[PDB]
Order: sequence, then structure tokens, then C-alpha cells
Amino acid sequence: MNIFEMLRIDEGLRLKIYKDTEGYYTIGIGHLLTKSPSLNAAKSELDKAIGRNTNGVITKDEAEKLFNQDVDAAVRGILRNAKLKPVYDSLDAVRRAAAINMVFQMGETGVAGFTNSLRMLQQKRWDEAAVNLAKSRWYNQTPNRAKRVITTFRTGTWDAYKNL
Ligand SMILES: CCN1BC=CC=C1
Ligand code: NA
Repeated sequence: MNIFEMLRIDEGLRLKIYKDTEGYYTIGIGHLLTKSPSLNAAKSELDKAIGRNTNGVITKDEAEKLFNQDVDAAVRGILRNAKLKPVYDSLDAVRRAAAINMVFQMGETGVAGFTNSLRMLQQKRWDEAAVNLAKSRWYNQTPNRAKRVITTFRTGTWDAYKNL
């Protein structure tokens, strides 16, 4: 297990434009296209991202290319954020993957409300952090995924992703 395999489990792989859990147009391995309700706007974003006129359909290689860019962007975003970087730096590599997962799903300022969780994680108060992380819209709307990510933060193991 690693961040790529983890997010591949959590996001799936679909080669045609679909709507994500929030109803937003997405493709590939959780590549958010736009929050616009316009399918045409989504298709334009796709063409821009891939560099060709798609039919709203991409190849697996193309999906994986966007995925690698998106993982890289999530990490880069953490490192550029004054609140996130010190906590991320304090973590072991398994828990760093859990952090990247959250930023991939919600965005860097979408984790803005996790101040208290962040403190508990830097303190390595893992059970307390896990309890706090679950007190969130995130957990309520995507509980199975959040439970896996939270277990990863609680334990520093890949146990929640085994047999998946
Ligand atoms: C709240 C979990 N995270 B996210 C980004 C960096 C460090 C910890
Ligand atoms: Na998805």
C-alpha cells in the first residue's frame, strides 16, 4: 500500500465523465472537473486538462496521468500551507498518506476547519484526533471512506485498506 493505491481504492476509476459524491462532474481517478452544473463546461475543462478534444471519454493512461498530477498537487499544496506543513512534517509516511488523501478529497482550504484535529495530530494524540476528525461534515457525508482515513491516522498502519 501507498498513497496511489490508497486513493485508487477510495476514488475508483471511471473513463467517462461522471458525478462525484457531491454531484460534481469528475473523471478518471477522482479528477474533479468543475463545480459547474454545465456538462459542456465540464467537457471543456476535460479537454483543457488532457490537451485534446475528447468525446467526454479518456483512456486509462490519461486517467493515470491526471491522477499523478493531482497527487503531486495535493502534496505541493500541503507544503505551501503554513498551517498544514508543520503537521505533515511531524507525521510518519503512512499518516502522511492519510493527510494527502484528505487534501485530495476536500482541498487545502477545504481542510481549513480541521484546526483542532491538526493540533491533536501534531501532538500524536491519535485516539483523540480520530474522535475529533469524525465530528465533521466530511465524516457524515462519506463515512466509510472517512473511517478508513481516520483508522490510518489512528494506527499508522494500512489495516483499513487490507483486502481492498
Ligand atoms: C488533517 C490531516 N492533515 B492534512 C494535511 C496535513 C496534515 C494533516
Ligand atoms: Na470518485
